[PDB]
Amino acid sequence: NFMLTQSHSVSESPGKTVTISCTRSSGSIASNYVQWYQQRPGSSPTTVIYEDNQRPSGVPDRFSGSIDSSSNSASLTISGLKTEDEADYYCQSYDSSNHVVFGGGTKLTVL
Amino acid sequence: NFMLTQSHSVSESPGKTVTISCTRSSGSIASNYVQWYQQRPGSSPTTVIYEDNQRPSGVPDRFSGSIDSSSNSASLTISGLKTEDEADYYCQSYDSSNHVVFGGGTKLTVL
Ligand code: NA
Repeated sequence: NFMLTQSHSVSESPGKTVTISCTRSSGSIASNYVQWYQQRPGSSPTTVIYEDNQRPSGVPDRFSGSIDSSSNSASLTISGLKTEDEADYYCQSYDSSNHVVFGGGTKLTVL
Repeated sequence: NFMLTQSHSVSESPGKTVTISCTRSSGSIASNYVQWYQQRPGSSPTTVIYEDNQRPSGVPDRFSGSIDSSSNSASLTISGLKTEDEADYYCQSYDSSNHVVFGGGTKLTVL
């Protein structure tokens, strides 16, 4: 139905803030919930954001999700970058038949 | 919700058949659809099985999914193993709030 195009891999110093973006290619980004997963090297994906901006229990408030209707994108912002945040991040949403669509992933390196 | 516990990583020769399993920790495996994703080295997850046993277009019939209610498990079988099948494989399902639950992943190494 569409693809989710994520922003380029980024490097950032500890304590800083980084924002990763996820652009839906057709149809409104606001038409289906966006989730964000963190996948640390060698590990499995875990939710950091679901329903656009909800944090699961145990995910700290340094993580926040947003939706920008004008750019048809979703964004994940991580402030207070810790070296434990070094991971590949994936945005994910659903098409009309409720099939999962994954973004292509963004690598975050903590300098 | 529940956890999905995957079978151990496996190495197998080309042309052989491999089965990876995924056991749901509580509740009924059959109560929510199970999806399997292939994650090739350095790439994003792509669906190989959805809705327990459905292949997306372009996924070869070497891949098949099944559910075993008596062991509360799902299985992904890959016949005629190919070098291109070398990947981490993740099972995935949903809880009654529709929250996504991922398995911890199983690495398939093709010898
Ligand atoms: Na948020």
